[PDB]
Amino acid sequence: PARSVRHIAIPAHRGLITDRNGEPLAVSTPVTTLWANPKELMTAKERWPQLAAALGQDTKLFADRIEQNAEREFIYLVRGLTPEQGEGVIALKVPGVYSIEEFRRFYPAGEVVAHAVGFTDVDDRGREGIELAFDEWLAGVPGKRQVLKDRRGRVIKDVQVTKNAKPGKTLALSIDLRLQYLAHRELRNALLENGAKAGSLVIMDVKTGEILAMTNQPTYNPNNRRNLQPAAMRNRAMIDVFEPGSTVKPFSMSAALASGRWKPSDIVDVYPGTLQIGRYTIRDVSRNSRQLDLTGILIKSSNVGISKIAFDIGAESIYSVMQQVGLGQDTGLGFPGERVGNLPNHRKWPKAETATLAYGYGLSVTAIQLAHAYAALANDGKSVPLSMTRVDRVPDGVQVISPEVASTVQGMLQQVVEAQGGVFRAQVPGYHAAGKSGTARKNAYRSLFAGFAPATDPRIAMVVVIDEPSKAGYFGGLVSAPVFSKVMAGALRLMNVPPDNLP
Repeated sequence: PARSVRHIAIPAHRGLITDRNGEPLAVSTPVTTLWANPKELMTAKERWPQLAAALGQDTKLFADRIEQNAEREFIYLVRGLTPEQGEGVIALKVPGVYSIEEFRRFYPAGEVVAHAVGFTDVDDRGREGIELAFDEWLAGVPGKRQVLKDRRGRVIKDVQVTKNAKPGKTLALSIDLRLQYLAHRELRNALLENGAKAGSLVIMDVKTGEILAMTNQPTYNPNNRRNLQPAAMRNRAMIDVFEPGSTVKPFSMSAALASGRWKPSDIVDVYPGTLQIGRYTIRDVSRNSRQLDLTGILIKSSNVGISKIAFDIGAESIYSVMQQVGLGQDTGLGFPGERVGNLPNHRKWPKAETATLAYGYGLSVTAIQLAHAYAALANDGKSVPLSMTRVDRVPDGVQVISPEVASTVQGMLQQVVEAQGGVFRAQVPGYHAAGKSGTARKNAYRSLFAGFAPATDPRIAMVVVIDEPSKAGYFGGLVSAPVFSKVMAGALRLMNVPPDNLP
C-alpha cells in the first residue's frame, strides 16, 4: 500500500496501590522503550553496528534480527529503558529508531509485602496478588488515536484522538505497612531462631474485618523476579491448607457453652489420656491427667476431654459454629489461588469423626480462615467479612457466638496464655492476651499459634504458622508463642491500644 490509517493504543497510567495510610506499595513509573521499524532500518545499514553496540547486541545477530523481522514495521529493542537512556541512542539519529514513555510498576516496599501486593506481567497486566484481584479497577482504559502511516507504516500525521486514556483508580489496602514490616521482620527472625523452612503471619482488625498484615516466608523481590522459584512465590497464608488441630478447640468449647449442658467449672475425667473408638484410639499430647475442668482441657489441650464433651453435645453444634466463623468456607476476597479448605458435613456424624472434628483433625483451613475465625471470637462472637482493602464503612457482620459465650471463651484463653511461663510464653507485656497453640502433621509438622489481644476488650487477632521448626520440644505449638508475643506487643503499641494489665 501507498498509505494506511492505523490505530495506536494510548496506554492508561495504572492506579497507585497504597497501604491504609497512603504509603505507596505499587507505583506506575515512566519507562522509555526504544523500538524500531525494521522496514525503515533496511535503508540505513551502515548505522546498524553503532546501533547494535549501543544496545550491547551482537553486530551479526542484530543484523540477522533486522533481516528476518524485515517485512514488519515494529520490533522492541530495549523495553526496559529509563526516561533518559533512549536519548543517548536517539542522539545517534538512526532512521527507523524511536523512544516512547510507557509505564512499569515499581514496588517500594519490595519483599516486605510481595505476596499481598503481587505484581504485573511485562504487558503491565495484573499477574498475582492485589494486582490481579483488582486488575480492572487499577488498569483504567487504554486510549486510541488514528495515525496516517507512509508505505513503511511510519507516522506522517496524527489524524485525531478517537478516545482519551482513562487512568486506573488508586487503591488503599487494609495493610498497615508499619505492622507489615514488624510482622515480616519478626517472622523472618523466628524461622532463623527455630531453624524453620517456611511460615505465615496474619494480623486482623477484629472490629473491621481488615487484614492489617499478611507476611509469608520465604518471599521475593517483585522488582527483580529473574531467578524466582515457586516456593518463594507461594502466598502460603491463603493457599497452604492444613488441619488446625488444637487451635479449633475454642470453637468446640463455644458449642459446649451454648448447649446448656456445660460450664467452665464442669469436670471431665480424661484418664488415662487415651480413649478407644472402635479401631481408632484418641491420644492426648500429655497423659498425666484424670479430672480436668473445661479451662484445664484447653490448658492441657486434652483431645480426650474435648472428644467427651463433643459426644455429649453432638458434632452438629460444633460443625455449625466452625461453619459460621468461616472455617472451610469462601472468604469472598477472590484472591488468585486462594483455597477454601474442607469442613466435612455428615447427615449422621459417626463417633470417630465427632471426636476428630472437635480437636481439629476432621477439617482443613488456611491461616487466613483461622485468623478470621479468631477475629469472630475476639469481636464478642460477631463475624465481620474479610477485607484486603481499607474499610471506611464497616459492614454489619453476623452474631455467630453469643457475646456471653464469647466473653467466657476469651477468659479461658487468657488463662491458657497465663499458664505458660518461661521463654516459650505468649504473654504480651502490659496486656492480657488470649490464644491457643497447636501442631498440624504434614517426622514434620506446622507449629500454630492463634490468639487475640487485649483479652478483656479485643482489637487484634493473629495467626502464626512456622513450617517444620527444628526446636524439638514436646509441645511444637509453643515455638510460635514468642512470635505472637512480640508482634502482638508491637501491633497494639502502633495502634495506640490502651494497656489492660496495669496494677
